Parts: sequence; C-alpha cells; structure tokens
Amino acid sequence: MHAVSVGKGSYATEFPEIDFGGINDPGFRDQQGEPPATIYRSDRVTGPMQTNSWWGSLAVDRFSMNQYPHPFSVRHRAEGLHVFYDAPHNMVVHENREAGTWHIHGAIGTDFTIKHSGTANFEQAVVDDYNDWYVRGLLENGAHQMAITYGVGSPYIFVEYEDGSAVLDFDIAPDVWEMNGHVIGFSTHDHKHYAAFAPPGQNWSGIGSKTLTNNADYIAIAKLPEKDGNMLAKFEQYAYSVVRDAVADWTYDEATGTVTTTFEVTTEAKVQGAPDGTIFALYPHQYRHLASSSENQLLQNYQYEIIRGTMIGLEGKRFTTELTYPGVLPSLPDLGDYDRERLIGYLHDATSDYPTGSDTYELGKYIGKLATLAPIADQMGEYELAEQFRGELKDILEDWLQATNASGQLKGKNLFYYNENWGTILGYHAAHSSATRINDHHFHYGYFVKAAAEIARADQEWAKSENWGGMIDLLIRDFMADRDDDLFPYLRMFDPYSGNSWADGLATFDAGNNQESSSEAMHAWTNVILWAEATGNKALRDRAIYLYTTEMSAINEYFFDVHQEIFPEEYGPEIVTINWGGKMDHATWWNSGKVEKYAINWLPFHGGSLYLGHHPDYVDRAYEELRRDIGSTDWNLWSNLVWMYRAFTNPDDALQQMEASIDDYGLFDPGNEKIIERGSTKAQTYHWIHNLAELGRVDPTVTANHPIYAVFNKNGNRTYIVYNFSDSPITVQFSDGHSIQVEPHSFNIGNG
Ligand SMILES: OC[C@H]1O[C@@H](O[C@@H]2[C@@H](O)[C@H](O[C@@H]3[C@@H](O)[C@@H](O)O[C@H](CO)[C@H]3O)O[C@H](CO)[C@H]2O)[C@H](O)[C@@H](O)[C@@H]1O
Ligand SMILES: OC[C@H]1O[C@@H](O[C@@H]2[C@@H](O)[C@@H](O)O[C@H](CO)[C@H]2O)[C@H](O)[C@@H](O)[C@@H]1O
Repeated sequence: MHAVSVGKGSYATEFPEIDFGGINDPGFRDQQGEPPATIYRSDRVTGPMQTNSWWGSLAVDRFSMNQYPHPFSVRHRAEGLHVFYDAPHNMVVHENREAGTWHIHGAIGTDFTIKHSGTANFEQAVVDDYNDWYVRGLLENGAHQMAITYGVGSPYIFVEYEDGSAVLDFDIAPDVWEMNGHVIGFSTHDHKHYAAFAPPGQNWSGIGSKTLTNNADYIAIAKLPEKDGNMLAKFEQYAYSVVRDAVADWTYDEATGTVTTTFEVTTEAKVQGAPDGTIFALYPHQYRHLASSSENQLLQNYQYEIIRGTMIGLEGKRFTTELTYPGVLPSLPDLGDYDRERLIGYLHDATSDYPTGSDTYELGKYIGKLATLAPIADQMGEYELAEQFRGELKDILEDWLQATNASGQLKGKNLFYYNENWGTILGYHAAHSSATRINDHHFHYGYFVKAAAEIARADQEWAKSENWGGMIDLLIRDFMADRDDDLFPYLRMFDPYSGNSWADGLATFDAGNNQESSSEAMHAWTNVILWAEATGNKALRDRAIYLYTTEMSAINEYFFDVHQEIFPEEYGPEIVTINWGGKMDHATWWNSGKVEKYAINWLPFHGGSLYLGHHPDYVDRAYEELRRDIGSTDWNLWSNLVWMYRAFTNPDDALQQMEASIDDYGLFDPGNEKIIERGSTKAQTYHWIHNLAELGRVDPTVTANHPIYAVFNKNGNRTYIVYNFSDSPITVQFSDGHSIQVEPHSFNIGNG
C-alpha cells in the first residue's frame, strides 16, 4: 500500500502529498522533497547507498567535486583525476574582520592529472566499490576505463586501466630525481614530492617533459613525506598491494570502559609476493591513542601536514587505538543548593514553551526541552508536572511515528517516509536539507530518541517493539545501522577513520564534507546509549558507546585542539566551529554573533555533556577568549549556555552571572534568545549550574564497570553518581576502589 506497519506505528513507502500549512516561502516549500534521483554508482554497487561520507560528491556529481583523501586532495574530471597536495605556500588563514569569521584553507589546484592513454574525455565517474573508509571511483568510456582506489589516511592512489595505459600530465615539467626504470621519484616545480610505481619491467618515459608515460595497465602514486630514497624504497614495498577491503572493528570492555578499535586492510597483489599490508597515514586522534602493540609499526619521520595537523605513517596490515568511554547519565541528579521553590517555579514557567517551527529540528529542540525537564520535575516532587511533560512527549511521538490517518490514508505532515532510491528515512516537515540532501539525521533524530529514552525510563510498556519502540529503533537504524542492514547503509553518519560524523548527505562542496554541531552528534550517541539501556539492547548500546567515545576523541583534536598542536598560531579563536575535509571555519551556517560560533559546539546541555569538561585548561582558555572578544560578560546571545559552560571550571562566576540576569527572562519568548537559548530553559540552567557548584570538576581519571555513571571531584572530595535502568540491583565498581549499590530503576550517589 502506501505504508508499512511497525508495531503500533508506521512509515510511508510512497512520497506523501505535503500539507504546507499555507506557506509561500520558496525555501521552506523546497525543503519538502527528496534527495536526487540519479546516483553515480556502477552496477556492482547495490542496495542502500552510503551517504554522509568524505567521498560523497563522486556519487552525486557526474564527476566529483574536490575531495580530501588526506594527505591528498583529488577531483574527478572528464580528462582524468587531478591530484594535489596543499603545501605551506598553498595554505592561508582568511578573516572577515567585521563579521568575526576566520577560515583556514588551501587551494583547489592540480599538481598533476592521472590520465588514460586512449581517452581524452570520459563521460562520467562512478562509485564502483567502497568499504569503511576507502573508495573505488571508476571513470568510464565504453571499453576504456580507469579505476582509482584512494582513501582518507592513504598516501597511495592505486590506478587500474582497461584498454589503455598510464599517463601523468603536468602543466609544468616535473623534476624526476630518481629514475629506477619502473619506479620514479619526482617533484613538482614548486617542490612537492611524489613517486610513481609501475610493475617491474614496465619503464617510465617522457622524463624531462610535461607528460610521464608508462605502458603498464597498473600504477600507484604515492605522496612522499620527504625527497628521500629510503622512503621511496619503503613506499615501493607496498605499492603493488591494492586495498580491496578496509574494516574498522571495535570492542567495548564492560569492566574497564576501554573502547578498542582495530583498523585492518586486505590487499590484492599486483606483482608476485606483494605483502598483505599498506602504509597508513594516521590522524592525531589515532596516533595519540595508539595501542602499545601498534607503536612498533609507527614511522615517526613519515609526516604529512594537512588541515588537521600532522599525519604520521604506520606500516602493516592493521593498527589499533584504545579510548576510554567516560560514562553518561540520563540527567544530573538532585544535588545542587538551589532554592527549591524557585526551581519549581521555573518548571511551571516551562509549560508555556512551544515549538518554534513544524520541522523535525525545531520539534526536536522542543521535545528535548520537555525530556530534560521531566526528571528535574521528579526530583523536585512535582509528580503531576513530570507526568504532564512525559504525557506530551508520548502524544508528540505517537503522532510522528504514525504515517497514516484514522482511515489509512497518508498524512501530509508529522510523519516519516522511506526513500527507497537511496535507502533512508526522511521526516516531514523537513529543514536544513534533511530530506533534500539527507543532512543532519543524527542531529534531528537524536532529539526524538532523547524523548523516547525518557519515556522508556518511566514506561517500559510504551517502549516495547510491538508498541512504539519498533519505530524508534527504525529511526536509529537510519543514522547508525549495523552491518548488512536491509534498509540502510552501515553507520550512515560516521566516518570511522576520520573519527567524526559528517553532516552533509551529498558532500557536494569543494571543501569536502562538513560538520558544525559536534555537540548535537554527541547528543545523538548519548541518547541511543540511554535508550538501548532502557530497552535492554546491549549490541545497540555498545555501538553507541563506540560512536560516543571515538567522536569525543576527534572533537578534542579538531574542534577544540586541547593539546594546542593543530590550529596555526595566527588563528585567533580558541575553537573551530565547522570542520570540513579540506578546511576549518570559525563561522556558522546562519547569520550569528560571537557566542554562537563557540556555543553551537556545546549545546544542548544534557546528561552526556560532561565530556566538555575533561580538559579544564581548555575550558578556561576558550571562555577567556570569548570573554575578551565580547569585552565583558554581556553575552550577545545564549547567555545561559555560556553560564553553564563556565560552570565546568568556575561555578562561582557562573552563579554570579546567572543571578544577575536569569530573572530578566519571564515566560517563553521565541523571538529573544539573549538570556535563554530557545532549546533550553531557566529550570535546566538553574539546576545545571547549582549541581556543578556542589559537585566540582568532572573527573575523567575514574572509570566504572557500568556504562551509566559519572564521577566528580571537588578539592579531593569525589562524588559518584550511577543510574540503574535494570529491574535487578547492581554493585558498581570504580577504578579508584570505591563501590556502590544501586537499586532497580533508580539513581544512587556516593562520596569518598
Ligand atoms: O536565533 C534566531 C536564528 O536561529 C537560527 O536557528 C539556529 C539553527 O540555524 C542552527 O541550525 C544548526 C545547523 O546549522 C546545524 O549545525 O545542524 C543543526 C540543524 O540540522 C543545527 O545545529 O541551530 C541553532 C541551535 O539550535 C539555531 O539557533 C535560525 O537558523 C535563524 O534563521 C534565526 O534567525
Ligand atoms: O552541509 C550540511 C549543512 O547544510 C546546511 O544548509 C546549507 C545551506 O545553508 C546552503 O549553504 O546550501 C547548502 C547546500 O547547498 C546546505 O547544505 C544546513 O543548514 C546544516 O544544518 C547542515 O549541517
């Protein structure tokens, strides 16, 4: 028919006739559509299509747009594949001073072009295969084909020809500084070092000219870290080992909190005896966390400078990283020294709030706000109020998770639809190109999961598969599915090697893909942990823990640069707002002021936000730079978010600021976000800051054998917080020796 039943809910299988609610705005109306009809993929690539990847423009554009398989940038064109490396003289830091924006980026250049000897112009470039982080692009022209295999973290580009041979074309003649017949080392006229490898017996010609040629039907290109014969020889050892498979496998240790990820390639040999291995180029978030047994394969002097700092080479079939999952909570407990009747008052005030739009995002922000208040209402003994908040969440979700009306016809808004062409669940009304570009599904659907996790915490019946849980589990599968999911691609949002989520479904930019709100990604992963725990789904929980923890490790390098090794000295801000494959911006997608270019990577605040306080020196440095640029603590917007962030290191200051201004906000005022950001409340703000004043600093040096906890430390006095979703009492062991018993369906708090 028109819809598929999933428990008590349903999703549409036919595109609905949208009810626009009388809005003429061309923007809003254009959001209510589908992603592109044409997918540039070969007949070998079948089933739900992978999206939100560093390589996506190859699947969407007839050729490709500019891509960043670090350390390279590349792009597909009719004439062949252009290859480029951003050297220091290509890199700039640009500024719009009056806008207060900053931009770190390079050039869209060409060092050379990989061509096919028999074809001046290919008709298109398609995705021919892909794995966890490499892609195979296929340039095609009847019998003539050129298949290029490349990847983030790969300093090789492997090229396979059909009915033709290899040509490397240069605008200016390169210096060929090592000619070993079938292997050459060369430099561009502007001193960038590369190597090309053909099979033994197939020699290079055109030395001294603008065009190097080889009769072989296979070559590899390598970016060399230095002009150096020893490196050239090392690269030669693995140049005939073409990557066919690449897998990021992970485990979560329930006793230690350790997330262990093993990155493994499988290669096919192009010459006899070629080893099963490659040379990886590791990003900072990987080599900073390399397992002991992987340190021996690291090539310390094989470095590449890229937008994300220094990459370091590592040789072999596999390497392993080890991270520490720090725990999450469903909310903060009742431990602050707030005026309780004042907080109760703020909870009543919040009934006045309403969604500021009909789309999945604004509705998400609203339900996140309700889900945040319910546990605070419980803690304050306002059980009527808490039930009213959870009642409204049910009502909103039972509507949105049902595609059909009473008579079985499709609704025209507040529903989900399965786009079969790509293989994705789309929500209408849509915004931020969630439907048209398959953008931001974790950001949006994360709030729906937040709502469902809070309901599930209190009402297991509602959350059962046959009830409303099935539809919730479907939205989750859309943005973070496991392997071999019939409807969706694996881990849609996440790039396991780059270590972060990519927000754009199509990636059709010359800076590659991008991510703005890393905090909204972490919010999605947090809420899936909570939901999985509330509904008894260990596999789902552990996958969300792996995502949470890996994303954390990348936020600390590329958004915050906590170790001060990534951002160039002349970049003024203490944060990057938007990370792209090939660039970094201090800027927002909408017209914003100063605070927002920081705080969009803090919000929303919730029980998984404590990762933001792991590096107190960074938190002080970032706040101070924002304060200096503002010129005071008169925040241009979102004051409450700045107060809550400041509370991670100076809760006295946070409190003083809050007391001075919080009660200049009355009831919900959608048009004024100066004091309270519209996805937040006074109650949340007051509860958060007072709790942190009592608890002290987040303490990441203590782990536990349970996933739902937090440890705080206030001048040597630790507080231990645990929540038990199970109907069995548990004992939780902390790594410092502390122990606590927690009853079914509740918090417990200990001190030491
Ligand atoms: O305050 C009025 C002002 O608010 C703006 O709303 C912004 C959102 O635009 C912003 O969207 C983010 C996206 O850029 C993105 O990173 O992914 C999600 C959405 O999919 C968001 O993080 O989010 C912030 C915080 O929620 C909002 O304040 C309006 O865009 C703007 O027109 C309006 O004038
Ligand atoms: O790229 C993902 C990002 O897209 C933003 O919208 C932009 C839009 O503002 C404009 O520039 O057009 C492009 C497509 O050409 C859109 O991608 C979304 O606002 C943002 O939420 C999303 O993460």
